[PDB]
Amino acid sequence: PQITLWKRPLVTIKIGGQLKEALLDTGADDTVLEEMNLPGRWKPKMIGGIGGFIKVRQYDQILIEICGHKAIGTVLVGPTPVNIIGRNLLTQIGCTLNF
Amino acid sequence: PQITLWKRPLVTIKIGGQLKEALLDTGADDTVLEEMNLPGRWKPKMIGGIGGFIKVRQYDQILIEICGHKAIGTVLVGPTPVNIIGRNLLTQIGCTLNF
Ligand SMILES: CC(C)CN(C[C@@H](O)[C@H](Cc1ccccc1)NC(=O)O[C@H]1CO[C@H]2OCC[C@H]21)S(=O)(=O)c1ccc([C@H](O)CO)cc1
Repeated sequence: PQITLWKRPLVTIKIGGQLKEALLDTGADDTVLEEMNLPGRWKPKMIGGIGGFIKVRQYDQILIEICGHKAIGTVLVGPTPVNIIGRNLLTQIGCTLNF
Repeated sequence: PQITLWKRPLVTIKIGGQLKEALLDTGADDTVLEEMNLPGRWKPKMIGGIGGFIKVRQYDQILIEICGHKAIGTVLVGPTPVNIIGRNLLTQIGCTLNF
């Protein structure tokens, strides 16, 4: 589809057997998701933006479906205020910016 | 242009007569630029990101050219980690997400 940017580009995702709403975010290298108790091993990470840094847990090779488009990659889990789909997954669903 | 997302969507912008590099950021409501001198009046404002809230200077109705496309809108100036072009200007240059 084509998503205009009058409003936040929120879409439904499926991850860890749960459906959630997330931003398609060209300004994020990586994908950051709200706190959720995913199984498996993880690595600590700190990530920074406006306001400073938050601590997250890095999970690798996580399956995630974005608007019916399947992807698999790294997801960072932590106290983010919003679910953020970053470029590591946006490339996998064929997403581009156009103007 | 059509911009793929294997790399950061960085573009050259012109504001206050000066060229800078900025990130096209669909996850940003607003445009936030690093500390700089800009002519005109401004108002103190607050903006929140992944890590909390920061104080910024709000410049309204500012001329800014983004990758060869003119926009006139609000620009926030403050301690952002990266110059980001948000939806308030992305809409003005006709930017959409497509997949
Ligand atoms: C360069 C950007 C600042 C990076 N960021 C993505 C932005 O899109 C961000 C996404 C967002 C965060 C919190 C609330 C709402 C949106 N937007 C945002 O700050 O926008 C400002 C401005 O306009 C206002 O609207 C929204 C909130 C206001 S990030 O999140 O800090 C981030 C940092 C490091 C990673 C590493 O890649 C991980 O490894 C991934 C993602």
